[PDB]
Parts: sequence; structure tokens; C-alpha cells
Amino acid sequence: FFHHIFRGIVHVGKTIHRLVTG
Repeated sequence: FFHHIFRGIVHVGKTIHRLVTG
């Protein structure tokens, strides 16, 4: 399903972008 799959990809996506400049 794809209901609350983008809610957990928030901390993730943010993570990468958090280490992007890393």
C-alpha cells in the first residue's frame, strides 16, 4: 500500500539531505 509510506520517508529523505553535503 501507499498511505503512510511517505510519512516515514520524511526522516529518511531529511537524513540524506542532512548528509548530502557530507
